[PDB]
Amino acid sequence: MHNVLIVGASRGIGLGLADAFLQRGAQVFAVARRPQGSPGLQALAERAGERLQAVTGDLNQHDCAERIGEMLGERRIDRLIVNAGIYGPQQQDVAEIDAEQTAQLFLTNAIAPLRLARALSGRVSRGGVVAFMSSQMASLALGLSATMPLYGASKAALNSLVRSWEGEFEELPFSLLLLHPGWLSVEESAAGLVAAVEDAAGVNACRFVDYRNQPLPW
Amino acid sequence: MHNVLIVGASRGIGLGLADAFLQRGAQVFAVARRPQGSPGLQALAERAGERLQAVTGDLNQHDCAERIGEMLGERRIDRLIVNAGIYGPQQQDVAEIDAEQTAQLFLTNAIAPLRLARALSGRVSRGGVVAFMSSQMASLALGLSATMPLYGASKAALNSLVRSWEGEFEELPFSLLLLHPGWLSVEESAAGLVAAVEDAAGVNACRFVDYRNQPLPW
Ligand code: NA
Ligand code: NA
Repeated sequence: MHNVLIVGASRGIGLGLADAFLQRGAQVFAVARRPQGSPGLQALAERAGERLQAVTGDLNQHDCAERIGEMLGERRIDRLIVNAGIYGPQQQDVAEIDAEQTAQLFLTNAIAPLRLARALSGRVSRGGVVAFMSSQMASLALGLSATMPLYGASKAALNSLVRSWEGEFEELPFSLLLLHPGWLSVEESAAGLVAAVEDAAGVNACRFVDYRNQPLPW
Repeated sequence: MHNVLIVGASRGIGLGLADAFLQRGAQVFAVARRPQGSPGLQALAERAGERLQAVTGDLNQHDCAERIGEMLGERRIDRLIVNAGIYGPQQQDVAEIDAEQTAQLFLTNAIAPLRLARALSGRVSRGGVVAFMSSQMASLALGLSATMPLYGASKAALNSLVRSWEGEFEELPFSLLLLHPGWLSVEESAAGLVAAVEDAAGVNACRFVDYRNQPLPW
């Protein structure tokens, strides 16, 4: 029984990831801003009982790792998954975006995910996996982000920070994944990403992969 | 006689680029926050006479394209070079950076450069070149940004936005360059980048290159 921490597990792929890991026999620690006000998560929690724990926690708060920390207690994290991404302004227009919006977009999509993962890094199992929800829109080589440039740039920044983190170690103590979930049901996506996550266990590599475990170019 | 616009031309590579293009026989329009308080630019201006025009202009202001616009008049831009770039916080620490700092770093290094270039795009000659000062630190493949992750991420975001812009056209109307200046004197770097810029003229390609016109991987 591996311990899996999902930050952003209230709805969508996050909730799907929690279900997919539960089905693989993991102990799952689900973090969300308002866990009680997600009917999906609550119902998932009440099926399988103690094996899914809901935790209040906002990635954007500076006390987030501490709240997760005291809650975990002594147990180590085998799989850490940071799923907290926003689109940015609807218009995705560089001419219209203000400072507040810029701060929010890059804090939420890039900076805060690294802040959390670094704070918890000491508690992740050696040969475990730390994975971040990214996007194919982050890929410079693919250059597919014309219709949502600000979103794609926020995710390129995420990818950059994660590659930079890998650059700090002589050898990685765990794997660093950047995940493209696809756009395809939530269940198909989640099942695939879990497979991709589990494939990286014990390899201690930095990879950018989709829900099929295919390498995306940077 | 080609018209060359350099945004950020008071000091460093910017000033070097202005000199390098002047020596190749161009009409050069230099923009800077404080043109009068740069002894280099003033002395460069006085040597070339009318062939170098200094203009007050801050890339981060929303009226910047308008000020450049009225000043150019009807003249088309053959080469547009956006030379902006700040380091970000000294500590380069995701755990310490606030909203103000985040806004400033991504506005300055990524968003404002695209805002300006897009606003002036209509006035760039077809088969001309729009170039942005980037960094080898933007390269995910090279992964050299461990010691300055926020800087590198800001530049990866720049690269992303430029690739996204390329993605809007069926075929590019001009070249989109991302330049690594290579830290080597200002004159050697500037001469090389000018060669790289001029090599892209008439090709209408998106390229990430250094001062030797060598491709950097994304
Ligand atoms: Na926003
Ligand atoms: Na420095």
